[PDB]
Amino acid sequence: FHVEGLIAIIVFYLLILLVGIWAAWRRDIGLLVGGFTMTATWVGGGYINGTAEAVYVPGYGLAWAQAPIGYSLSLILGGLFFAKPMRSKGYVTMLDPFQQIYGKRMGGLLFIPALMGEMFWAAAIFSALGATISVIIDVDMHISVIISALIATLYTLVGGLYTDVVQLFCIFVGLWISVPFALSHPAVADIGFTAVHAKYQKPWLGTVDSSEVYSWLDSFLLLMLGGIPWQAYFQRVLSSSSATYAQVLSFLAAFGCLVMAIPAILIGAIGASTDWNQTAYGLPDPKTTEEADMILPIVLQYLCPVYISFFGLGAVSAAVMSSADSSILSASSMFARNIYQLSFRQNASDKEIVWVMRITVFVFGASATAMALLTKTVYGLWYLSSDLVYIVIFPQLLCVLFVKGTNTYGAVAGYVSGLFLRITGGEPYLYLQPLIFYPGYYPDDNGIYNQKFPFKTLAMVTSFLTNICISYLAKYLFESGTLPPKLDVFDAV
Ligand SMILES: *[C@@H]1O[C@H](CO)[C@@H](O[C@@H]2O[C@H](CO)[C@@H](O[C@@H]3O[C@H](CO)[C@@H](O)[C@H](O)[C@@H]3O)[C@H](O)[C@H]2NC(C)=O)[C@H](O)[C@H]1NC(C)=O
Repeated sequence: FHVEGLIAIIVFYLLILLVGIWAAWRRDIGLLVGGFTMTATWVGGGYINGTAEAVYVPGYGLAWAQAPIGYSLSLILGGLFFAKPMRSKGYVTMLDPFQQIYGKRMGGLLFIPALMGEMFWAAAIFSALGATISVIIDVDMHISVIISALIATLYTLVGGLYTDVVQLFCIFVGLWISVPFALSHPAVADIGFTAVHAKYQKPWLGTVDSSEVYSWLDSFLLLMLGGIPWQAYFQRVLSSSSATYAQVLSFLAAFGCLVMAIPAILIGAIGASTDWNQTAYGLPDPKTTEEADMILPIVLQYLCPVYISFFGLGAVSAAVMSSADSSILSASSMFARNIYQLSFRQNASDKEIVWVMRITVFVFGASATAMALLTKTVYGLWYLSSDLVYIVIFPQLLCVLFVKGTNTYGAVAGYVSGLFLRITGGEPYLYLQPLIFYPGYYPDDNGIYNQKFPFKTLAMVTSFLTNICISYLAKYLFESGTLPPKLDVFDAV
């Protein structure tokens, strides 16, 4: 349990770093590597445990595996539409549009939500690696996450003195070497049978009532429109010189997302359909014990033979550990650099980068660990990340680039309106009891009060409308008399 897991993880991390430096030492092909790396930005750590939750958990099923189909569609929406109206106007990074119209100050107030979103994502990755380690070396839930994240952040500490391709290859080989074998286990029954007929559990094929179809469309639109905005995607496409190449790149990344989601769904489906009274895990099921998180590492380690298991499971753990470094470094660096330049001015010569990035990266890792420690879901963290991004960033991104005449008053008005309409409406994974109680709430765990009336999409739309309304109203009273131009907090005249 302990020794085999530790040696497997160490060996595979050594081998992945070795291949990385083999690359870093030293056409007809350029569609391959770019598409694979840009889909490697999303896939990895996230999907496998997230969609494992989505499929395995009773009641939700496939029809509630929103993100594994949500993001791919998100990629197409980002490319097929926003590929054009940023090339022609010309922009270097997504930092630029906000700091071009909204002065310079407004940008940091806008990009704090991006920090919190990628903080959610980093917490999800840390939770996934904690579960994988807690299965491979079978220690604990508190111990695995803290050990994992401390090592990850202290390695990213001196990580400053391509590898994203080998991540996907390891992920693909690891899943596609276990599932053909686990599906053969006598403990498992026909994956088709429990899909439609519900022999040993509710059908792992998701079921949605006509009543909460509004909530289903809320979640779908949230994920689909909250994937586009984020920084890594814009940074990648903007660094691509030719436009059509970006469209084919979006096609290929969405296809990579969808193909890598195929082995991940079947893993959770087997985990659900399996008769657990035969395996050596004990009759207490992953739901009847508060450990539904670990369903994928559990099905790999226990429902596969000893020799096959460590290849795939160590590959998964090593890949997600590697992704942790990139996510942590990028998330801390962008905030520190942008907002520190923002505040009044600060010498970047020989203090800012090292000192500020150090402080921010350490505290960011600590906070990601702290919130990944209490939430026993990863699908929930995803939802929360894309949820906040959808609430705040996307409306103003869409009005800045697709709409004309947007101004700085609209930025603050949309910010306040969106944030209020979201936080006041309640959040069910944490204990955010709502204050409004939109028609359609159902009694639950007193932490979960879902309103079938979509308020997330309503908040997004009304924040965009608030931006437009206050912007053009202030533009209309631009004048003397009508709050004369003497009164001017953020410049528009
Ligand atoms: C899986 O579940 C089954 C049943 O849900 C468990 O198997 C049963 O275990 C008992 C205890 O050894 C076996 O003895 C039986 O006990 C009852 C108690 O009332 C008695 O009336 C019977 O005459 C008999 O002595 C029982 O035969 C056995 N049933 C079967 C079908 O094997 C089992 O412990 C669970 N876990 C596994 C199989 O890992």
